[PDB]
Amino acid sequence: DNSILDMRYENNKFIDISGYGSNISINGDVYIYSTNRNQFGIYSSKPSEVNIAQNNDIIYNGRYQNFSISFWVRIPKYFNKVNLNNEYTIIDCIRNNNSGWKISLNYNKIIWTLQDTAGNNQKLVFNYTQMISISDYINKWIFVTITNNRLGNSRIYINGNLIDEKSISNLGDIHVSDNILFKIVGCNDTRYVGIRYFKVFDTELGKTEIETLYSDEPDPSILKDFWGNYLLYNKRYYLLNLLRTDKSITQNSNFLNINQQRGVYQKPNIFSNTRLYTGVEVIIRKNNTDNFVRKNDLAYINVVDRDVEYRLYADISIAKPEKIIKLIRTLGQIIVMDSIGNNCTMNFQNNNGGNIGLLGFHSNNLVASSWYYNNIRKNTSSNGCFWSFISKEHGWQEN
Repeated sequence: DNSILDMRYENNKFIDISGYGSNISINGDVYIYSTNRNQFGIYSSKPSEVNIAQNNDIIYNGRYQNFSISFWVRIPKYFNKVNLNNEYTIIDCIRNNNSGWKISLNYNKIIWTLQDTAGNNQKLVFNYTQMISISDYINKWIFVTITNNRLGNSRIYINGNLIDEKSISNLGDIHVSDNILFKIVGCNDTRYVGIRYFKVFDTELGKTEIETLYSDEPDPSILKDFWGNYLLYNKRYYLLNLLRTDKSITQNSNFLNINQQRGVYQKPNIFSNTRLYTGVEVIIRKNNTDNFVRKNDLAYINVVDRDVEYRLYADISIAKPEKIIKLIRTLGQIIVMDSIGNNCTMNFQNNNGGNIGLLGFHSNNLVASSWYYNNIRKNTSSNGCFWSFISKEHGWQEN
């Protein structure tokens, strides 16, 4: 749009597509996601780094240049005592170990540091926890945005929302580094972090600008899985209902219940969360060039039980607004895929396109209900028809 630095990974290499003129290099082993090449990972125990040699024109020095930075970061769940009080840098733009800025992490924190040549500094911190039933942050892509008004405050936004701000009137000459180094430094454990869509702007981004970056960067037409990655067809997932997050989805007779508790998994003083990997496993099948599930796609949802797939079927014989879901071994119906932010919805329709109802639950059983069409709570994920697909991954391990 108008950033002075915009890093993307294209054609097997990082590049500043802003056309402003910064050069980027890689060193050691840098992980590149196959589903989204713009997502890369860096490690703490072996040579691994990405370095942007900034165009001389963006190597700010004075005391009046406003600037902002934005990027998404994914941090695996911490599970070792060594992680508890160990702050490590991930993005470094500090000059001679003094002036500039850097983004660093620590157990339960994302830290921004801005410092001038005289040593005066200001820090902004985002706090999150590992003692929580369901986390919107642990091992999920988190959108960060720091904005700096030299005549005002520095501000930190998380997923488009202002978390904290402080005056930087105590800051004089800020001289950033010639380089922006993406590398884990100071971490005492074997760890990695994921990052994507890093950018730098030569103005103080406003709330509106940031919301756009938040909803527009990852392809908005593609549904997301529980972690924030692209939702995929032909891939096994566990199910999570956003209204009943402490409940597991289990196979009864040919029905699916949602009254059983998802256990809790914890490790004293490190974490305590509701268990994610539990309940039935589901797979999404297409009704052409990739396996990304897009808004309005027509698909089938099957429960995979002992390698045998069973189609979720909305029993339309009932005649109530709630059509109880039943399992029929693999028809007559189709599901329209869609999303509300990171929330996924599945709309059952008959072969004629007539609406049956959004997948949700009534009492202790899953159902397709037309009640949802006119009863969706606007700005919350707390809707019985809102779902999340959880894929078992290395970044989040359980008992």
